[PDB]
Amino acid sequence: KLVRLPGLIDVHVHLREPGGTHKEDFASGTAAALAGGITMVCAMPNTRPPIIDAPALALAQKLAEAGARCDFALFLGASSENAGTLGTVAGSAAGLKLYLNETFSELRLDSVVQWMEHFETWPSHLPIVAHAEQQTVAAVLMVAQLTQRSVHICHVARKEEILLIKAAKARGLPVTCEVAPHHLFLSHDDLERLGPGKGEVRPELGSRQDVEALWENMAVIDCFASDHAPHTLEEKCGSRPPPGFPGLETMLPLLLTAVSEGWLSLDDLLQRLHHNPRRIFHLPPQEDTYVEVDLEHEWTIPSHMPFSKAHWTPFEGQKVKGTVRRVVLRGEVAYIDGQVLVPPGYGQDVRKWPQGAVPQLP
Amino acid sequence: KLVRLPGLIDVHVHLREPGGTHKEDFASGTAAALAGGITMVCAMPNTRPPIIDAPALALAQKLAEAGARCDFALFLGASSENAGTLGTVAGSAAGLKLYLNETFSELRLDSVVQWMEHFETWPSHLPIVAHAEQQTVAAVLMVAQLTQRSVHICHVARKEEILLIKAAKARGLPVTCEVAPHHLFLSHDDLERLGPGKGEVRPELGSRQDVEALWENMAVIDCFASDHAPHTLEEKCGSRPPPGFPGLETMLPLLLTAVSEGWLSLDDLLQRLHHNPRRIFHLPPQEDTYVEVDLEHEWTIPSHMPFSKAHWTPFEGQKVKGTVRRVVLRGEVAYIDGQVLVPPGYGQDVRKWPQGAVPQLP
Ligand SMILES: NC(=O)N[C@@H](CC(=O)O)C(=O)O
Ligand SMILES: NC(=O)N[C@@H](CC(=O)O)C(=O)O
Ligand SMILES: [Zn+2]
Ligand SMILES: [Zn+2]
Ligand SMILES: [Zn+2]
Ligand SMILES: [Zn+2]
Ligand SMILES: [Zn+2]
Ligand SMILES: [Zn+2]
Repeated sequence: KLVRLPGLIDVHVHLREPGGTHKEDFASGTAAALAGGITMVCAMPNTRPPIIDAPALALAQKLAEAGARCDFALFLGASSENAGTLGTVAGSAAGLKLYLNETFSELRLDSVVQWMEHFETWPSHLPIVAHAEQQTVAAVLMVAQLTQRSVHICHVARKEEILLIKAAKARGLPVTCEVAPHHLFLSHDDLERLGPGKGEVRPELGSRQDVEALWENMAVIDCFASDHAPHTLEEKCGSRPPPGFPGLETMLPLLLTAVSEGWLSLDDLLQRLHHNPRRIFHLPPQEDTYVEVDLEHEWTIPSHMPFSKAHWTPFEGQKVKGTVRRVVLRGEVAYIDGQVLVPPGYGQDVRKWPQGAVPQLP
Repeated sequence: KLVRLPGLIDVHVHLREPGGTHKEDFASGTAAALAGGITMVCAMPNTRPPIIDAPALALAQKLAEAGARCDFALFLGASSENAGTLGTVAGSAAGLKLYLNETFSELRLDSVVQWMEHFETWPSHLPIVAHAEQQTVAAVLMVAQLTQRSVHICHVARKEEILLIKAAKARGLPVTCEVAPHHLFLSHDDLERLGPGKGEVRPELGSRQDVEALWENMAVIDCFASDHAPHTLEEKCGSRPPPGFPGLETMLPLLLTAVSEGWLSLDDLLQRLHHNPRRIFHLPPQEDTYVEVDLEHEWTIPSHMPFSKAHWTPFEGQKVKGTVRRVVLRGEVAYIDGQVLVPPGYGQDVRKWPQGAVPQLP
């Protein structure tokens, strides 16, 4: 007896194309998405070249249209030079991403004044999302209030962060947030097993108190999103390991396991992987699209999942319950029991659909 | 220059069929919906016969399929006799409606124990909505906690109510709510003009402080819903006036006027008339469905709107800015500039669509 779910949406993935295609490309990353029950992804802009101008966005659009197997939207990235220059292409993007801390990116903003300039110039009806850790969450919330608009906080990982966001929501401030599976299912207790290279990620893994605070404050979490951040094992275990975990293929099984344990309901899961991503990012429905899962199947995560070119996973050895059996995307079987059945290029840019534009005042 | 909106959803309407068809029927009420930019309605169960058993639901389903011009879902109503008896038809309904105070209904529950029995027996994954005023909001929230599930509060009208719900949300409790336009745009100050018959409504009109508290706490309001409650003028001005206002044709123009005044954003409006109704009630998308509005057109609400058989309105004389120009429903023009162009029976029961069933654990 399978359970039918709507097409799930991951609003935070790194697909590495252009420029990092040994780690992942659109074809392999969207295969990973479909195998994880994800039919729409929003791809981050920290590629090479980074997606920080109209020519880079145009390149990325064609690469994604040619390689993606599921539907997608592409983020633009804020830089120290492009505030006030993105107005003609802003509506074609998922949103604007701000990198406000040190991580796998060159998109460094050196001054809060640059954050203000982006909040002032980016169209006010379009999404802004931020990599903002610890006190940076409070700082970017202040910039959002000064400019009288909303902000979405990426991968919240700490008790400090979720309680700050909780207090802001209690005051009626327009802030939403997402949490990634590794900050719900891994902690400091796992760093001995992982080692210092594999264990590198931003935000770093939290304490058991951080993990418990996120679960206790589930009502504050608007979205789950993988922050699928693939790097090869050689890179993770070399002299200067880049931060990040692959996660598209393990997100839904981990969360289904939590549903089976009673840690959250199926509705809680569908709000955070379908309805709230749609409404925060104004992402369109996908016609004739659904995911069939087997909630009874018990298995152990192996040393690598089938599709991501990362070819490793920090969840190796975890016992899970629940698996994706079949995905249908816009009327075509896209995935069955380990086989992807739509080719590279089947996926489309949802911001080009009439129903996928963000409504705005004239 | 028209603005394209998604198909809007009203989760609280009274269409009066069966049994009150001089007030409204499915054909006239859904014409009123389309003229108000509403493409999906959830119809309340306080008809004659009331929708409190499988035979009554079957009758109402066929009447709606034959008469509705937009898509719909039908609520079941809780009674003093039907707890534990609705399990086989529960999934086919919009949800379960509880009448917990005196209003235009015979569906009186005399004891909180009957509320508990409904919360215990109604399937836990399906919506429950309540007419619950003043302290009854706190009481039904307590029943929801004792039974460990969510509840949706209909037509919140008072400072007392919205602050109670705000405090519950701050504690992480699963409660959502809706507000009707008359509790945002009318107050005690209007009772002299309306008179004591026309002015009868439940919840009654609030003070200026109540209205101001709802606007100040917009962040707490999940949905707008009309509580379209048509009665004829003869009935409203006779010896025993029934409570309620018609509202489908005036809701969106009033709210568009508020957007033009800066009282809330277009996004705020679309969360509350589209995305949050979808996610609270698990209502499906409508393919090739959208609403075109003219935000510039200034007009004054007349003594009756064109379609509702109520043939009166409490908003007569209000100056509004914004109007519905065109509605397309599932690929067909449904309304243009005052003309409805889909016949009775064009509308469908969204709970019969594969994408319209509420997901549940096996
Ligand atoms: N999270 C990470 O550790 N790495 C991400 C970047 C990000 O989300 O900061 C990546 O692109 O590798
Ligand atoms: N609100 C009203 O004043 N009347 C509604 C019932 C309701 O929503 O209580 C009706 O059905 O007439
Ligand atoms: Zn990040
Ligand atoms: Zn993010
Ligand atoms: Zn990231
Ligand atoms: Zn009511
Ligand atoms: Zn209601
Ligand atoms: Zn009502």
